[PDB]
Amino acid sequence: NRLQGKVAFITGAARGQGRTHAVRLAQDGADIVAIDLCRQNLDYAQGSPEELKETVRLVEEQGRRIIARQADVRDLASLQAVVDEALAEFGHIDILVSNVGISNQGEVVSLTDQQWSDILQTNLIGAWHACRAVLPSMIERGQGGSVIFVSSTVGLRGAPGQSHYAASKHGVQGLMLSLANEVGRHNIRVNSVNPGAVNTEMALNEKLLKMFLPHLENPTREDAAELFSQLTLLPIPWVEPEDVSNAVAWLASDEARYIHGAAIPVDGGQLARA
Amino acid sequence: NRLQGKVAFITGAARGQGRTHAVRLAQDGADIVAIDLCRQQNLDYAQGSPEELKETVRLVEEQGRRIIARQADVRDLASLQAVVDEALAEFGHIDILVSNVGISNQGEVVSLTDQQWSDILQTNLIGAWHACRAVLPSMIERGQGGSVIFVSSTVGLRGAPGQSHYAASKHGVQGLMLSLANEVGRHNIRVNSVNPGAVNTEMALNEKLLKMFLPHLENPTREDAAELFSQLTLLPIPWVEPEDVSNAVAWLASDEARYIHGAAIPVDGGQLARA
Amino acid sequence: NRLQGKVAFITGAARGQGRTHAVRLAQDGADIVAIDLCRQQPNLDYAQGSPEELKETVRLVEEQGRRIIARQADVRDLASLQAVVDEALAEFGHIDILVSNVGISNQGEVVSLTDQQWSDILQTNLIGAWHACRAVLPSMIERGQGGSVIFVSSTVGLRGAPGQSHYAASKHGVQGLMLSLANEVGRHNIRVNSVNPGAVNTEMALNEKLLKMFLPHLENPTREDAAELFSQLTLLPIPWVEPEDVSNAVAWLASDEARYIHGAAIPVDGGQLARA
Amino acid sequence: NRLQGKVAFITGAARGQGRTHAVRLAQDGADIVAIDLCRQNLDYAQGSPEELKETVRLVEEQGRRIIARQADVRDLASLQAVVDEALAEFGHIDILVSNVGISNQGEVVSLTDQQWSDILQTNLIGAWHACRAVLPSMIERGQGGSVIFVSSTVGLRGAPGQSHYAASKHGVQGLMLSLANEVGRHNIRVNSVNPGAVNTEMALNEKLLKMFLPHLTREDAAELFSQLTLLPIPWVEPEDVSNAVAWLASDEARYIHGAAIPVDGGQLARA
Ligand code: NA
Ligand code: NA
Ligand code: NA
Ligand code: NA
Repeated sequence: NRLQGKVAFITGAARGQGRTHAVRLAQDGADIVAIDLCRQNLDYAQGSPEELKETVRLVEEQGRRIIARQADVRDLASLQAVVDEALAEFGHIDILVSNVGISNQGEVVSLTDQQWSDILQTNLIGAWHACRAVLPSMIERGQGGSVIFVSSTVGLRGAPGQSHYAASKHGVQGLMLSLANEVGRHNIRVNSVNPGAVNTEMALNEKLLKMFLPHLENPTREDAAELFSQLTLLPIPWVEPEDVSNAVAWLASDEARYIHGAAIPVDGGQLARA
Repeated sequence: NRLQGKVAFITGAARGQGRTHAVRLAQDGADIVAIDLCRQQNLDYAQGSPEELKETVRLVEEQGRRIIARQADVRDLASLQAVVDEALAEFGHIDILVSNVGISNQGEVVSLTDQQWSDILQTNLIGAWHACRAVLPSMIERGQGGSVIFVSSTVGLRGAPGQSHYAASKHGVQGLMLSLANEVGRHNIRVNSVNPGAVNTEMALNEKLLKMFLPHLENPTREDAAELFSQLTLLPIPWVEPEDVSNAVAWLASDEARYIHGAAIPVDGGQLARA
Repeated sequence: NRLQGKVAFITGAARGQGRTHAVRLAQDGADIVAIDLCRQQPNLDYAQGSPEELKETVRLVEEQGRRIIARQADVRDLASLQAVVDEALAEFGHIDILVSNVGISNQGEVVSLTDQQWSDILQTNLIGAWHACRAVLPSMIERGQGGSVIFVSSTVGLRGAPGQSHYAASKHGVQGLMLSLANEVGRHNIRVNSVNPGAVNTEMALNEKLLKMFLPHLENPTREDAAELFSQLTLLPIPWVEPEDVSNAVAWLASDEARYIHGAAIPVDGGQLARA
Repeated sequence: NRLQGKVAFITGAARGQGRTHAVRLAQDGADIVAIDLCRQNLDYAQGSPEELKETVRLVEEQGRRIIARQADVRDLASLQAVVDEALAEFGHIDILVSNVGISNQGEVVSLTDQQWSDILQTNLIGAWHACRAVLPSMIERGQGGSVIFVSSTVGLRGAPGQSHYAASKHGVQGLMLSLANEVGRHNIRVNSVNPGAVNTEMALNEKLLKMFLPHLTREDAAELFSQLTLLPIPWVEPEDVSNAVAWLASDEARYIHGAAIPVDGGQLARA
């Protein structure tokens, strides 16, 4: 197991991308600390308690140990509570996966204070909170570790109709680079993965599709494939959550021990498109 | 007279960088709408006062320009809308928006507080968006294009240990900049950032900030500051001046720069290029 | 009069972007050293600089009230450039601003490009740019007044370009040269930057052979067909920038207004690089 | 065995970075086509025919096949001859590792025409030659593939005293991005790995160290270079670069395209 004896803390783990992170790192021998708000302003399906229970089953199916808790990344104390439990049961946290957050839509002149507040609190402040909660024990344990920020192509380019979301993931990259300069010295590697279109309910939701395809009354998954296929260079409409999780699992492994300060696009060429 | 007939809306205009924006654009013919909070805040440097805003007004009127200056809070959309409405009533149009510097304070990732993150984002990122929200509808409707210049920082393009919230906030401004550039380019509204490194201002050279970089020194001086920051620049300078930032702003606003769009221009004597 | 008293050395000055740089820096009060190969190269399918076109650049600069030394020269040949610099220095005493111009291009996919295309494009665009630096810089260091080096690059110095990988490699190379040079001569108060135009209104950027690559469904593409293509690439409502626009950026970088801009690559592209 | 059934063509494979790539891919089950000029203006030990035999020995010890040939990346025909032999023997080439090239020193005013010609010819034109030689079969087979340029942190930042080397590796990035746009549609993935200081003769030789430490060993190297990394290391190992290359060629990284991955312990991110 490439991650044998490691413990990975994963946010948004009830479903989607966060679930795939837990199973994939579990596959590599990592025990898991999993949190999700487990509650449904956002126009797609989010995690539930039943879905977190499935994440648990799936990780336990791989022969691993898991602590799964309802928690709120927007709330430091809520995270510290779970970190404290993990540490009492597992002794250490070696890998932090600050997963993907939330998004909704609108133009600069049309966005609301509520939309800015929500997106920053969840996507930026929440990523910082996970860091603030986990790093003290990681620094104290003295064995190094990994902080992987699950960001986005919109952390590295503009996104019309999504300026708040792009501002938030740009902010995550600023956090990442700043963190890399603080905790490098401790052998704590800090990197981002930057997916483009991904096969999830969050990335492919009808509301978002309508913004890009305002002429269509009910845009379908086929319509989405036709839109997003033009953005990738590879013959694909989007990557899978597993492709993002594979990158995360590699960064956490000794194979990638000296990778630090990187933003790795997982996008089939979107960011390289001429 | 490169900006004759234009009106520029400038934030943090009471002193320092914002003041120099106001004076420089006025020198080129722009009339001015200037706001500042005019309150000394959680920060460890001198900030703008009402008396300093009055002096900004004297300096602009001495260039033969018109100015509307008001106390306003960029953190509060309704407060900015009130000023924009007055400006549009008096001046008819706002052609240039300069979203100026914001605020900072210090701390490592593990030691920063919620208050620090909240405050820095609210002023530096939300505040910048509020100025855009407040100003763009009239600029779009007026139909003659215009300019949005975000005054950011080298830490919107690189990390800053001990300043992760600040760097996050300025990265966020770059993200806002690039997105807006895709939304309003079509209206011939040009959107760019200027990205100063170390600048000669009370905000960039304040003692608490200097002590972060120089923790062994008991009372780091301006001369200690020169010796530190000089190592960062490639040009033989300790830092740029506020005037150098304001020149870049005034160039972007002119017809000489009419098709520059989506650009982040470092005004840093080479800091970002340093090998 | 923002450049009064300055001497600008400009490559590829016969027509197109080179001419506009000469004229625009002249307008700002700089005297001009202008070089162009002045030969129609058969490996390039667009009108290039000719002696007659250099004579008209001379006429336009003198009409602004400026002096100009205009010479046929090959940037691919170090000795050729050193001879023009030595003449410049004998007549004017100093060279303050080096404008390393846009160079040349032709088309081909990675699997289809020839050794000749690679050798040609790098010789003129990259080695040539270094030649200009190699030849002008010793005097500019010795004289101890600082100066400006301004590379005229491209959006394809900052992104990939399908069908033009040698051209995009050459301008990426120019960026690497710029940044390295920035680290060497910064201490001398010599500022080093690039300007990076997108689609610009010249024969090099809009010639029919190039358009055909981009519009393979069109038998004989026109300037209208070019406008309709390139307009989709800019965020501003224009088909391309004008070479005057590139020159205004050059002229500003050379001025005291931009005295501390160093190590920058400024896109002049109506938002092409920022497009989502 | 992540690379089972694949054939990797590796340039500069006699020693150093090149050799570790061969062995690392062989470890993942790839067969290998290895070339090196095998010949000594460069102030460090370069590959020899004896070092190529040892690369063969180490790859064979993994139970793989290898075709190892003296060839010159500066000469397209020389490369086409080796590609044609590999195709006659293996039937296909799936992975191209355009590995690391050469360097020497000089400021912009002090470099020679010969210095620029040699560095561009080996580093940039050589890299293009490899692509030119390998891609037609790779496209025609219609199975996709991987092109991995071994580049440098100096393809992404400036390098005082090394402007020609930095120009060459910036150039590699341009070729990479351009190529990514041409052959993506064929499911041919194109990326770069960008190491900083690496533990090799080329990265660490005394002539180069002198340029960086003009007031003056390995220990001298490590004390200087340690300042550049954020992690507590003096440099990466060649094995670290080879690990990145091997991951990118695997199904684990199947959709990573147009990326430049720094392998530098934080050098590019340093504030
Ligand atoms: Na596609
Ligand atoms: Na300096
Ligand atoms: Na357009
Ligand atoms: Na280090």
